[PDB]
Amino acid sequence: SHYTDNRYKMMECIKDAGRPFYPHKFKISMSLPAYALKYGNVENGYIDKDTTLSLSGRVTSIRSSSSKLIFYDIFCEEQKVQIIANIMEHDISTGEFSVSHSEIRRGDVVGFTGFPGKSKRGELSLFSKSVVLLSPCYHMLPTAISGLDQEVRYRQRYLDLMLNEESRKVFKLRSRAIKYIRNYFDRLGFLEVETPMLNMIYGGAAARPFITYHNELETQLYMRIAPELYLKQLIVGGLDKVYEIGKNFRNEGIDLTHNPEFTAMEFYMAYADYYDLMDLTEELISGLVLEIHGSLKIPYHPDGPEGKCIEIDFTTPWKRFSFVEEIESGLGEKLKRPLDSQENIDFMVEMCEKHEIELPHPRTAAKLLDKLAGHFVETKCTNPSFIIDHPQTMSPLAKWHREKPEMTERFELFVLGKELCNAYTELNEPLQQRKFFEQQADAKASGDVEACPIDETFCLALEHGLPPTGGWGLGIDRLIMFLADKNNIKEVILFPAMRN
Amino acid sequence: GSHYTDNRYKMMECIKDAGRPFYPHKFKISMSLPAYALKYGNVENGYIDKDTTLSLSGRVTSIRSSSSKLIFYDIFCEEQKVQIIANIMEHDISTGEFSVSHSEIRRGDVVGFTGFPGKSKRGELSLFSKSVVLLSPCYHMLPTAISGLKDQEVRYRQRYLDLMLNEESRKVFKLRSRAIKYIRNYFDRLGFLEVETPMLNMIYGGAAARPFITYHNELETQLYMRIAPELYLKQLIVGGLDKVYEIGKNFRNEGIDLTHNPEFTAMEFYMAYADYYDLMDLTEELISGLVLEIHGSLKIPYHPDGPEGKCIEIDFTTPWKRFSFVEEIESGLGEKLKRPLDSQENIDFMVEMCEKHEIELPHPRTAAKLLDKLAGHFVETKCTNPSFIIDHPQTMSPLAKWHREKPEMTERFELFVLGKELCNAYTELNEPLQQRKFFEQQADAKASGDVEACPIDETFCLALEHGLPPTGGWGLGIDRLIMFLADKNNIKEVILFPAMRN
Ligand SMILES: C[C@H]1CCC[C@H](C[C@H]2Cc3cc(O)cc(O)c3C(=O)O2)O1
Ligand SMILES: C[C@H]1CCC[C@H](C[C@H]2Cc3cc(O)cc(O)c3C(=O)O2)O1
Ligand SMILES: N[C@@H](CCCC[NH3+])C(=O)O
Ligand SMILES: N[C@@H](CCCC[NH3+])C(=O)O
Repeated sequence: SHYTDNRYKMMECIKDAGRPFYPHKFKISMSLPAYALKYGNVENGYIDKDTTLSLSGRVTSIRSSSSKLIFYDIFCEEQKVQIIANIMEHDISTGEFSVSHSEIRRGDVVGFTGFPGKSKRGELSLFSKSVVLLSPCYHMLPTAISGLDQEVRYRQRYLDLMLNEESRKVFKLRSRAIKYIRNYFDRLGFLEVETPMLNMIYGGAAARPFITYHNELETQLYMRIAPELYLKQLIVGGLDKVYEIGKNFRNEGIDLTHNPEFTAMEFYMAYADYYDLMDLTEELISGLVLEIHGSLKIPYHPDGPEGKCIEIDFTTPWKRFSFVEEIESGLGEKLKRPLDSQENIDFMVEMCEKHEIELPHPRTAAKLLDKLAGHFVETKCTNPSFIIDHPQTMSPLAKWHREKPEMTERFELFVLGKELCNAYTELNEPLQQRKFFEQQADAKASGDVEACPIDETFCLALEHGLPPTGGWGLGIDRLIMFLADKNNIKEVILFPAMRN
Repeated sequence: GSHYTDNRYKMMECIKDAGRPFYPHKFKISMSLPAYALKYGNVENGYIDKDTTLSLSGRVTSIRSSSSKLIFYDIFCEEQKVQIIANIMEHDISTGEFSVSHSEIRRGDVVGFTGFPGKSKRGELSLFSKSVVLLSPCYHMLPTAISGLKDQEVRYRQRYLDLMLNEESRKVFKLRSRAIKYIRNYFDRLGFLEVETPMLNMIYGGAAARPFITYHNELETQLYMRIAPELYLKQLIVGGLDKVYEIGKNFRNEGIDLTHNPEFTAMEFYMAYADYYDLMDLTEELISGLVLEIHGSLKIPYHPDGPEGKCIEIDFTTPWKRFSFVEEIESGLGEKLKRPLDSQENIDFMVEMCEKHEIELPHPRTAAKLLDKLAGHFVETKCTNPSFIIDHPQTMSPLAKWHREKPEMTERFELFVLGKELCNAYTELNEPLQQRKFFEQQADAKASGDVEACPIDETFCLALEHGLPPTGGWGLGIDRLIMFLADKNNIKEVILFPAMRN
């Protein structure tokens, strides 16, 4: 607009007039919090002309009460400080009073020097002697996010962070929560590792990958969909307890709970099974909730702050729902065995139509089972609840159930119908594992884009002996959503993927 | 030529069909092997507590026998070895015949044992076992050490073998964890906030590197993997977060060698109201303190040619030498560069200089790439101890603020150690007019064939138009820092799964 062109013209006039133009360094006397923590309990009207302090922040308010007085609010590091600029106090060596202040606009980052104290009304203030424009804002900013549509908050995240305290709070909470989680596992003697995000062969999750290419090696590559296959090789290597926190990359759908890159944690624990992992998940998550909120019952608004509120209860232990048993309890009928037979496939198709459940493609036993548990089970998980004992056909890297035929020692954690955790007793028998890979390879051949190719390097690693192991993954972003009561993953990711 | 793996598959089939233990789901250990040694490592020779039954587990590193009645194992777990003494008179027959139980065990198997704690008469910390369980067999005949491998490339391609046999490799990755924690703590204590910015970018930028290209099908849009987080991190300072850092992977689609892996771990931080003078001071305090933490002093060994070859000492005592970019080139040439540095007269001059001193000519022959080539020849070669090369020309520093005293230069530094780049930092450019102009010049170089030059990023220019406060920013190559702390001359030693050819 004209505001931007005029600002560029102003800065040109300032550069040519020998006046301060983007100064390289401004030495602040102290932070704005610190200034408030030192002078916040002074008597009203107190000043100290024996002390000169330099302060800086972004201008949020300019009010010229008269020709001799200008009131500024600056803001920085979560603290507001008022500046009172009296013409009688102005340092004429920096320019005439009207000139110096004529160059300051709301939104500018600026520095003031002056004397500390509080005003007569009692508001913490600096009684400024000069003003330095450090970095002008070339755009007319709104007062609050109300003056922006609200997808600007996602596409220009600096504007959300500059005007909206609620958003700064979410990302501070995100860091506090990841700190808590690392500590939890560091205390247990885990070793944090990093495994490749560029893979020759992708695997470890049910997802379509991103495809790329390395020009000097002349080979196609994939971004990792999960670190699982590498992490387990470190247990073969004897590291005993490892974890990784980083990005996965999945090339599929974007919605309220899906962003193409998302932060995941995986850990592998030699000699655990999935029963140890349940106890561990409850201890980790209830403790973090308690740490963050001060109690285990926390509000959650699925439709935003003026919509209905749900109170999620994280009190332990959590409800277990057996995968197949609860589907058959919803159906009033038993699935057909073997679970992956054509008869069962047909029966599940028929039940999905009967219960108005969108059919998947292909109509693999695994995808159909997913649809039925999406309908009959994932809908009962308002409080954190474990969905346990997933069928083998949908769990190619999960070890078989020691007692239930066709099942595995797997669990998923759901909160308010949304997946948070996925874990199992790790499959460590190479023969079965190869066969489950081949069934995956054939499903990919039959239209399952989310099916992974065989990874011979992983089979060879299992042939060197994976000790009995429990492994586990957590979608960190979705965890932040519950901890910060957002219902859109875009709220808990700084620069989410936006359509252009 | 190796029936060992076939027979082991056959052995395990027999076991499965005979109803014998076959890959038990859960083996509950009484304690870890390190806890065991802590509890019992000081008992007398010949001590045995037959009132205490314990379950231990580890990988078998050794099987020896004196009779058909007495078998000696060594098991290893969590950095500790414990001897298992299996006497037939103690053998629990409900688990099977003694000879049958132990003929299923091979060196390399993950196995559990149950028995009585104590020490052999010769004084070895031992469990006197009553049973053995095969938890996870090893189908391959293992070497005793990484010396028994066919090639040492096996250590990178099958890193589980390296970790299994070689304490030295295990120590490297513990040192890597320890150093990263130290670094996080240093910045957490300064009030920094850790952030995560996108590794999928619609527009790559923030470094001189060639990107990987990809595609998101639902968005139907081409994407780049990030070469650096710098342009998103600076937006967060515009945002007012004041002090941010990010520790994560960068992806660069270029050459692989001793100091370059296509993905590597970098740290970037941005500090409102710092300049590069502040950043040099912080670099010195952070890096020297970390070095002291690991090594107990500031003078540490390095073997650029291996552990039996020559050993040099790297001196981290502060303050570190400063080399001025253009001056040090000119002292090594014996004459001055032409001004402006980016003029055709100076491009031509610099071509004459690379040919005279037999410096491999860059392509394309941009002023920046020519100047980089001279610096790498005349300046980086002097950086044995940690040293700052400072005040880089603007033509090679599109995101660095102009130098407050030296025309054509910027307020930038790179940290070199043993001639390898460890850090890159500058007073950040926050003036949108010039930033746009240097962006257009980068697109001009990218057009002449400079695969390192980045295209203009309009989202970032618009961010700077909202006011980036004076700021200092900084990047650290963490893999290369570990190379120096751990004394490795190959980046493959400090990355668990490095990129390997076919
Ligand atoms: C690592 C796993 C553990 C299971 C919960 C969670 C699932 C995961 C699925 C997923 C897929 C995808 O394409 C994009 C996403 O943001 C997510 C996510 O947040 O969560 O993460
Ligand atoms: C973030 C930066 C700051 C300067 C040091 C270091 C440079 C970086 C260059 C680089 C390029 C590349 O293609 C592969 C690599 O492993 C590296 C590396 O380790 O170091 O990291
Ligand atoms: N790879 C799994 C997480 C770990 C499952 C247990 N090994 C996922 O992406 O969902
Ligand atoms: N982006 C730089 C590091 C930060 C430079 C200061 N902004 C690099 O990758 O080398």
